[PDB]
Amino acid sequence: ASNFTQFVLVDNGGTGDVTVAPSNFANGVAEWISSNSRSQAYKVTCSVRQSSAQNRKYTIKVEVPKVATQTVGGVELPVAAWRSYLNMELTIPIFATNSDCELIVKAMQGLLKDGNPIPSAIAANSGIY
Amino acid sequence: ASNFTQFVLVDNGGTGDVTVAPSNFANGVAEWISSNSRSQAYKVTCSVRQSSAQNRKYTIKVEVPKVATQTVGGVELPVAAWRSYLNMELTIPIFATNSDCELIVKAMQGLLKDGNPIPSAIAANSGIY
Amino acid sequence: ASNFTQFVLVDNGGTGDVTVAPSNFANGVAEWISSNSRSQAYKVTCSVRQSSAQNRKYTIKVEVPKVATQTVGGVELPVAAWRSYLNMELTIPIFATNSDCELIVKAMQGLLKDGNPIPSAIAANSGIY
Amino acid sequence: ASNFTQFVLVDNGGTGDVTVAPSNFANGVAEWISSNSRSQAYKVTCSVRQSSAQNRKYTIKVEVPKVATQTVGGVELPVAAWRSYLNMELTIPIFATNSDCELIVKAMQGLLKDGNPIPSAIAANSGIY
Amino acid sequence: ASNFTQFVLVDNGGTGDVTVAPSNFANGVAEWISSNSRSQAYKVTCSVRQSSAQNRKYTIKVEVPKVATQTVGGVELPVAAWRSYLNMELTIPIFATNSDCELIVKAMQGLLKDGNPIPSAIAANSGIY
Amino acid sequence: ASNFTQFVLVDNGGTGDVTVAPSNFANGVAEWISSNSRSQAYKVTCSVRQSSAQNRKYTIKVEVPKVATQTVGGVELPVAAWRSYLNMELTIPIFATNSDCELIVKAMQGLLKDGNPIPSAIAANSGIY
Repeated sequence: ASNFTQFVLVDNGGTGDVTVAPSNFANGVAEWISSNSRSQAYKVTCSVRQSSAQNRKYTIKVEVPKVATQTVGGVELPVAAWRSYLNMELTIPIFATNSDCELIVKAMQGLLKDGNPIPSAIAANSGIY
Repeated sequence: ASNFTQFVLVDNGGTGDVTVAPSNFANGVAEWISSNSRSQAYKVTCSVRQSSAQNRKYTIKVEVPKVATQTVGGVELPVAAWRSYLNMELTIPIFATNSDCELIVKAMQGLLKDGNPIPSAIAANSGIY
Repeated sequence: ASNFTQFVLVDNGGTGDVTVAPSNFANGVAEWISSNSRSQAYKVTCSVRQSSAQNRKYTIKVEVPKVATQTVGGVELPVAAWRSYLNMELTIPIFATNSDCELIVKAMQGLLKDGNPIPSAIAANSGIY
Repeated sequence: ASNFTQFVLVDNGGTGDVTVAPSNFANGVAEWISSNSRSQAYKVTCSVRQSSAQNRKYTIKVEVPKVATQTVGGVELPVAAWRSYLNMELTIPIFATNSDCELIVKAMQGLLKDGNPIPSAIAANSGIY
Repeated sequence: ASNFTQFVLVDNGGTGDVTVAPSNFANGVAEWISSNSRSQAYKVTCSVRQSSAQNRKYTIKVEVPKVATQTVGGVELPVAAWRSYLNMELTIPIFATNSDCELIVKAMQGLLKDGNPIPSAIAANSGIY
Repeated sequence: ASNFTQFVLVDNGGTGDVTVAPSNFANGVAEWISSNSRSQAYKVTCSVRQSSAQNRKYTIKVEVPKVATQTVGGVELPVAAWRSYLNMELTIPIFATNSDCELIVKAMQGLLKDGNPIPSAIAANSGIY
């Protein structure tokens, strides 16, 4: 392998897709950013570490820009009104095989699949009802 | 509507799919568990809260068990050998439009799409490199 | 989806049926109340909690009023002359599958079925003999 | 005449029906037990007492076992892997006529009737939602 | 019944009406919001509780956006310059029948009817004179 | 003008309508009471105050009595068996235009229109569900 490569973060069906590319590897933390100012960029970082004697942990973080009414290349303050932050932590016991790990990835793909409760709630600015 | 519906958490192509159904809404925490003894069930919970004056925060958790049968005191009990835990928090500014919110959902879907860096590392007990 | 809906508590053929409707779900205690004066209403509450490491416990309560009018100083109010209080607690180990729980439910329906010892004793102001 | 007789606790069509038979009536506590090993038997007890000046109170209890075999040192015994414990108390004022008691009984049968909220929650290892 | 449904909050005669739809039910508090960002949304919430031994209380809250000079989807600060808050508390004695309650609703409909003092004062940025 | 005029608080279709008339403006609190002994009258009060440098707050109260005749000391007195109290506060920013204010009035009128969720729950001694 060598998985540290560019990938499509937001798939808008070929036209206006957001591609994110490797931008930093300081300390083993892989970083990927879109082609924007760092204030308006889509950013992804990922690292693994053995959290304890029985677990390995993946720390994945994603920053997404508020796009509606955005001024490209502009200075938009406060920073907090213009950015969403996603923080994921995946704890996996050292006994998990590649197969066990593949199933965990499917559980994550299903949780966020289109039409399911969680992504529908988020996209509609809602909770569960 | 009522977005509090069942969904398939793990899609094993119509056969051995893991579907999860609504099971509790006590204390404002929506819960969904699979059809199993509570000792072996998959569990998904979601709650939203106005974390600050200008934010809303969704807390989502998924538990994927590794089921086993354990002999305790000479008797067999349905049990989970271990569990994998996903904990996610998503903070969204109150200024985010529904289309701004659909953007966050797609980003999360693209992040875990098969073939992309992150779900590839996880499924292979590997880090990003 | 919801099971927090109205239902017929007392079935009197299809007329004079007592229907209890959702009223409040504060702190994990679901409450249902019949219509008209809250003072003469039937009441049902239900909650579940993990009573211990291996047990989940339901606490169900029902109140059946003896509907009456109170006249004091010529001012009459709709009241309940008195009430019966049913308090039940059901402890179920976390090892119980859905099948096991369905059996527990049949055991409860069988206990109270018409003609059986217990519902006959109650219905006739009696004990066992 | 007697109401201290055997009855079907669990009706499974006409076969696999669990029948509970009188066993002991010491100190005002009537007891019923199913056949075979007392260790794997169902148990029902019932008593009535004048709880206070105006109230009579019934204390009914039911135990549903999880039938299993215990093997220790090669010696196997018929045991109950675990048990659910139903404990109910019904308080009825001495002013209740037979008609009033019959209504109380219908209220109890209605609460547990198939399809209603409570028996559905229990049968599915759930709470209210 | 099942009254938790979408309704027209602001009737502008079919064209440009504001519809508000169910968006949250955490803790028994029903919420309805319009299709906007949460900062610019019309929001309604409602809950009932027995406030004391003799009263039931409804807590209804409504948030209305300042529409003149509004930038749809924009970040408008301070939040307080752009929102009106309505807070209603209805205390009803447990003796109130459905009929008594219907009259209370009429008293509320009359108080706010078009052309009456209170709604005229509010709409004209005035007090009473 | 002078918006301090009488109006019909409860419209019972021209017959048994409850009209309320101006009765006091002492201390800047406009008051309106129905044609009854002060012990049995409906009462409506309204006051506006510049609650903050940038807000104005209207405080409105309505009292709906349940009239009765009570025998005190062997003598009959016109009395109110009980009273229902509505307390509303509406905070409006000083930046709100008259059309912004007409928007708040319509929202309040739509909220209580017959058939909508809230006035339906209230009139039925029910919560929202």
